[PDB]
Amino acid sequence: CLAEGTRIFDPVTGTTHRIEDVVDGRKPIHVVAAAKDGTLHARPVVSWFDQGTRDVIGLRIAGGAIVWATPDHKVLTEYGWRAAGELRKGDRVAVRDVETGELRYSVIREVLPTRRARTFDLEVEELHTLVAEGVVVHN
Repeated sequence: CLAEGTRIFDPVTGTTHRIEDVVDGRKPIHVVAAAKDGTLHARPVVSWFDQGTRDVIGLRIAGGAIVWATPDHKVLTEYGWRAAGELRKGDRVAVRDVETGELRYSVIREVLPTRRARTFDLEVEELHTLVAEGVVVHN
């Protein structure tokens, strides 16, 4: 699950939403989703899930971005999809270049201790993934 405060870029509108607003308001935004061959695409959100309060760890990436998610949440890394909790400083995760919109990989600079927060998940059509805080993760 993804933590409240998690920013999601909508490639169609160019707008960035906080995941809790998307869920509580059932907003049919589009996200940047990742396909199997390292290609990114725009995909609509068709379902919204409020996961309640849970512990979320933080992954601080090169550039400053920090994605907060439950330790079981899947993240795309240089070595494939792995649960956030298995990640450590030095590991590289998939990110979307703020400018080029291209897929690249960035180093995890620090792993932060857990903190309490409402958590969520979305259903992204077909590709079931999205870019959160610039990082590619499971929906």
